[PDB]
Amino acid sequence: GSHSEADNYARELKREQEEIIRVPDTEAAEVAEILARYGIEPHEYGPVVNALRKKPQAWLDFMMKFELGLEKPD
Amino acid sequence: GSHSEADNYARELKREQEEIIRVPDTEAAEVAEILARYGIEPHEYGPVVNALRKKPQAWLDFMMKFELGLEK
Ligand SMILES: [Fe+2]
Ligand SMILES: [Fe+2]
Ligand SMILES: [Zn+2]
Ligand SMILES: [Zn+2]
Ligand SMILES: [Zn+2]
Ligand SMILES: [Zn+2]
Ligand SMILES: [Zn+2]
Ligand SMILES: [Zn+2]
Ligand SMILES: [Zn+2]
Repeated sequence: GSHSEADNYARELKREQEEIIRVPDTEAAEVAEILARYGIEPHEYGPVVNALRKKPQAWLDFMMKFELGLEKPD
Repeated sequence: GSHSEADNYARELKREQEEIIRVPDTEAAEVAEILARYGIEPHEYGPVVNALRKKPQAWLDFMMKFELGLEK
């Protein structure tokens, strides 16, 4: 009918947290790749990546926005 | 008549570029506040903000994607 199953946001959010847990080193590389697109260098974004890694909740929301182009609702 | 998807981006690109030229420091603050949203501390996001300022087109692209949600 009209849809009420856990939306693309709920699903992607599930996916993205499991990746962060299982292959953090791959998701770190994803952040480097995103920031490098804007001419930023490792010495500049190295500390940003390393900060996000220490903060699983922050990291999840960052990946939702910068990788998947999805905002946290409200 | 027509309202091109190209035209709206060029409209939005013009406006944003004019900001960057007239009020760069205000535009820099926009980046800092988006990064700081995700618990990245000034000592960590500062050089990224400083890196975008030195690459104006990258800076512009970064606003266009992450402030306005648009792509090329
Ligand atoms: Fe990711
Ligand atoms: Fe802006
Ligand atoms: Zn239906
Ligand atoms: Zn349907
Ligand atoms: Zn993923
Ligand atoms: Zn991934
Ligand atoms: Zn018309
Ligand atoms: Zn019209
Ligand atoms: Zn602005």
